[PDB]
Amino acid sequence: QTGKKLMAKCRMLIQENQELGRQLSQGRIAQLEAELALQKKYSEELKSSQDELNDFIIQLDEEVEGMQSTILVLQQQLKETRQQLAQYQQLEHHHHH
Amino acid sequence: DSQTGKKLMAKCRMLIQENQELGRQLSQGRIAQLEAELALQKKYSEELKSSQDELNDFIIQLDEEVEGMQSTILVLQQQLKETRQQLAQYQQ
Repeated sequence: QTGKKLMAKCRMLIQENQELGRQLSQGRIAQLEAELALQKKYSEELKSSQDELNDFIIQLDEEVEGMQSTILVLQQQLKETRQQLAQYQQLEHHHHH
Repeated sequence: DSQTGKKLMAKCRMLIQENQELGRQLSQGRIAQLEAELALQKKYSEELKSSQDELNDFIIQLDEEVEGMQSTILVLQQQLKETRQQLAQYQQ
């Protein structure tokens, strides 16, 4: 009798849809939870490697400044040594008629 | 000689490259993840719809059959009433 068989067919499809929809749902929750853990792990590694780079950038900044001062000090030392050398040469040349 | 600018410069370059390569690879992974999850979501959306349409098909058939059974009960109850009435007249 078709009332009975249609009732059975309906129940069987409802059970399939309901079991399916629970799987889609549990699958989405598991995926979200896995992405969350992985994104948190990444943010820890990001924060740490930025700190390490930022410390080396500070040192590099200090060193670029030191090098610039060294060039400045050397230039002035060279200027003063060159003018003394020149004066001695001018005195010698003059002293040789 | 221990901590020159050249050494620091190389160290900062090396660190920047590792950080950028990491951020890139992980960016690709996030995009691939979203692409796959979008694809699955659209696939299930379709399978869902066709399962729902199948169910609704039989639900409508079942609905008609419940209606037809209710009709049959009504007709049978009426026929039984009329037959018992005629019969009753012969029972005296």
